[PDB]
Amino acid sequence: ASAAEQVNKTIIGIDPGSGIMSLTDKAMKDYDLNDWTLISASSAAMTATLKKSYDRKKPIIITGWTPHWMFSRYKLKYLDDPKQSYGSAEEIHTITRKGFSKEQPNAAKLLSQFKWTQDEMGEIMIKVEEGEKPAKVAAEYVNKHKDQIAEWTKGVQKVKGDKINLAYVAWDSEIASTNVIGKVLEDLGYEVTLTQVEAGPMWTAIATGSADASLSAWLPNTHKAYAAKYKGKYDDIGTSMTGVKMGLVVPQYMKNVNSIEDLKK
Ligand SMILES: C[As+](C)(C)CC(=O)[O-]
Repeated sequence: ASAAEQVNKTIIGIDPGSGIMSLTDKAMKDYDLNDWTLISASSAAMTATLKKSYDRKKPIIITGWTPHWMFSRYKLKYLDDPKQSYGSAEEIHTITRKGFSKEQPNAAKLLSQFKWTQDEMGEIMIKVEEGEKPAKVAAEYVNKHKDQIAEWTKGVQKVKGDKINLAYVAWDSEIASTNVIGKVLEDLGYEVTLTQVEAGPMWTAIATGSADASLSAWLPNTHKAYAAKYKGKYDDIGTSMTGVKMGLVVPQYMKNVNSIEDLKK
């Protein structure tokens, strides 16, 4: 039976303002999936549905990305994207309000040097998903990764309670990044605020300056329209991760579903 029959031509998505959802809308146009439906939801509802479907070995298609804990807990695959609708060579960037590195060159320089791998981010995501509190897990991380933190803080000095406001979107990945770097800041002496906001407001907050920095930029593909819209109005000072991926994801037990093209059948 055909992917469209298996899932009733429905794809499970996340928050409507995210670029993955925008990129999935493009792919549906690109591959002529014109009678298909994309359900808007959220990160937590998407994985709850995946879990419910997977536990019953029922077919599902989700808007998925890596780094994500769901790939270590379940056997998943990306559908081949021959048209490259989701693009290529995606990274995760560290952005700030414009001229933030002129005010607090010490904080900027740290953010600039923050980087890490998928497996590493995953250590945090797994525990957070298991119900542990992200500040607590972030503490465990920074102790356990002594050699790494040192790399981040090469040339970085303590402080006297200097305020820094980190905006972030509650994707599982960005929860981890923000909390980890959150900790490394609070140890350096900063008074740290974390402001949760949705995807567009996150960018609007950096570009207007209602927040200082964010670890939540996925570039150049995922957040292309937000970057374009606010070109000139923020600084891009870091790449925390490369090789990251986004697209349509299915459980491996859907053996006959392997490409977005299979959804046309
Ligand atoms: C690939 As994610 C859900 C971490 C970022 C976005 O805007 O879609």
